[PDB]
Amino acid sequence: MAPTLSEQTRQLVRASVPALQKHSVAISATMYRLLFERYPETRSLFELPERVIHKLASALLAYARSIDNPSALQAAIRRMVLSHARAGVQAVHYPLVWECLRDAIKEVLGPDATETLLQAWKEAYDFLAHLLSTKEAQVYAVLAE
Amino acid sequence: TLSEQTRQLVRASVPALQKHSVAISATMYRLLFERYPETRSLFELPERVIHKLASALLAYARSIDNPSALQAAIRRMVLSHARAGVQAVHYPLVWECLRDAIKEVLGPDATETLLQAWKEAYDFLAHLLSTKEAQVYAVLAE
Ligand code: HEM
Ligand code: HEM
Ligand SMILES: [Cu+2]
Ligand SMILES: [Cu+2]
Repeated sequence: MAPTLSEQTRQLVRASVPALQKHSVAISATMYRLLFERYPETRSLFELPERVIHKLASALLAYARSIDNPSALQAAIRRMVLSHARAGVQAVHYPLVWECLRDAIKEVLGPDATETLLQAWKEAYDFLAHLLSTKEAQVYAVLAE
Repeated sequence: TLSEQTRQLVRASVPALQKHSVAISATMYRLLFERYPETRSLFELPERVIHKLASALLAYARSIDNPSALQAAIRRMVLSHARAGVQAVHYPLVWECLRDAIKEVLGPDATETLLQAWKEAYDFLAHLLSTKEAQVYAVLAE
């Protein structure tokens, strides 16, 4: 549960909320298409890919709106954990989805996807990823026995 | 564990479930909708879940003699229940609706010894599900 959210990360993530209000669906859909074509093993995980795309778009927006208080997203984090565990999402998938999410941001935001903004979102992603993946491992261990 | 008599009756129910499980599951959802409106919050995709429960009833009866072939399906049920917020106190409510759906779909075949066998079979599965959901709930608190 180690990683953290620096002051600069929070400021830049907070500032992208206007772009996410307009483009989070484009970012989420583009992210999933890059994942579909770069890592075909993962397509077996998505029962309803269209529905998940709009859920992730909302989560990105909500997460950016609450980057100063991540604990206010406890219920939504719970949903993500149990959805992932239901589908068999694994710890090693998280680098792949970041790779596709980085390039989704680079594509949709065009010039506004500066390297500082991408580094802020990488840290915000790594925080959320480390929290989701560790709680999922715990849930897996409980259902094994 | 389940008595020999209720396992013979669950086995005898497989023909009814291969033809009517959808009707039983749909009627059971429609009854739950009208009798306990607080639960409608829990269902995001009611149509899809009706068909998933129908297939789970059929699979449960078809392997009533070793519920371990349902290990993957039980996992899915447990994680979907946790994700939706299903509680131990909900299981009596869905039994009353499943019993009345069996009564309605099986008609005269839904005698009281058949319904008693399904009460025992449901209670076994509900116990297995709800205890695993409590363990999952406890870890989400950490
Ligand atoms: C920080 C990283 C991630 C975030 C923020 C995120 C976000 C979400 C959200 C909000 C949902 C919908 C949950 C719901 O409300 O039902 C979801 C579901 C899903 N995600 Fe992700 N996710 C992440 C990582 C991943 C990874 C690494 C994979 C690997 C393939 C993945 C694949 C899936 C699948 C298959 C589902 C649907 C599972 C189900 O509904 O049963 N996600 N995710
Ligand atoms: C022995 C009892 C039960 C059985 C056999 C059963 C069966 C199932 C199955 C097969 C699913 C879908 C699994 C999947 O998503 O792949 C499901 C989900 C669900 N069940 Fe039940 N269930 C039981 C008890 C209950 C109870 C008591 C409630 C209380 C309202 C309930 C409400 C729900 C809801 C809301 C979902 C959807 C969860 C989601 O989609 O995230 N279930 N159940
Ligand atoms: Cu769409
Ligand atoms: Cu139907």
